[PDB]
Amino acid sequence: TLSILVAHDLQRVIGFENQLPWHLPNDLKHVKKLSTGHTLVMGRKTFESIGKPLPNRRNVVLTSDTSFNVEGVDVIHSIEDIYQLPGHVFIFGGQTLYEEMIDKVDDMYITVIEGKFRGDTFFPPYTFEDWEVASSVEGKLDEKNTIPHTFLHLIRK
Ligand SMILES: NC(=O)C1=CN([C@@H]2O[C@H](COP(=O)(O)OP(=O)(O)OC[C@H]3O[C@@H](n4cnc5c(N)ncnc54)[C@H](OP(=O)(O)O)[C@@H]3O)[C@@H](O)[C@H]2O)C=CC1
Ligand SMILES: COc1cc(Cc2cnc(N)nc2N)c2c(c1OC)O[C@H](C1CC1)C=C2
Repeated sequence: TLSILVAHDLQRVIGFENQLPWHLPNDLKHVKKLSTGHTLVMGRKTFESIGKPLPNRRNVVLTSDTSFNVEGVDVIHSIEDIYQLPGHVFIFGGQTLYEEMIDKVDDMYITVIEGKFRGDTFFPPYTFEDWEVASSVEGKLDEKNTIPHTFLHLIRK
C-alpha cells in the first residue's frame, strides 16, 4: 500500500516552525504501531525535525541535495522514486510531501487533533466525498494526553 500518515488540527494545521504544534504521546505511539517494520518517505525538512532515522523501519528522505548521505537513511530525489519502493510505504511529512502525494495515495491515516493551534504549515484541503471512513476511533485522554483527538483511517472512494 501507499499511505499518508499525518496529524492535523481543526483547521488542518500540521506544523509550526519545523515542529509539531502539540505534545501528544499517544499519537507518536500511533505512528510507531503503524509504521514499524515498514517504510517512511519524508521531505528533507521533516527529516531535519526528527533528526535521526527512526528504528526498526526503513527511512527514505526526498531531497534535491545530491550530497546527502546519512547513516541508515535512503535518499531519493524525485516523487517518482517512491512508487518503486517495496511494500507498505507511509508518507510521513511534511506539508510539501502531502501536497505532492495526496492524489496518489491509496489511503490516509489522519489524527484529527480537535484543537486550533498556530501553524505555518498545513495539510491540503480534502473532501469526504472522495474518502471513505474505514474506521474512526477516539483517542483516550489522560493527564499526559490532554487534547481531544480521533484516529481516522480513510480509503479513497
Ligand atoms: N503534523 C504532522 O503529522 C507532520 C507535520 N510536519 C510538519 O511539516 C512541516 C514541514 O513541511 P515542509 O516545510 O513542506 O517540509 P518537508 O518536510 O515537506 O520538506 C521539504 C523538502 O523536501 C524536499 N523535497 C520535497 N519534494 C521534493 C521533490 N519533489 N523533489 C526533490 N526534493 C523534494 C526538498 O528538500 P531540499 O531543499 O533538500 O531539496 C524540500 O525542501 C513542519 O512544520 C513539520 O513540523 C511534518 C511531519 C508530520
Ligand atoms: C515534525 O516533527 C515530527 C513529525 C513526526 C511525524 C508524524 C507525527 N504524527 C503523525 N500523526 N504523523 C506523522 N507523520 C513525528 C515526530 C516529530 O517530532 C519529533 O516525532 C516522532 C518521531 C520519533 C521522533 C513521531 C513522529
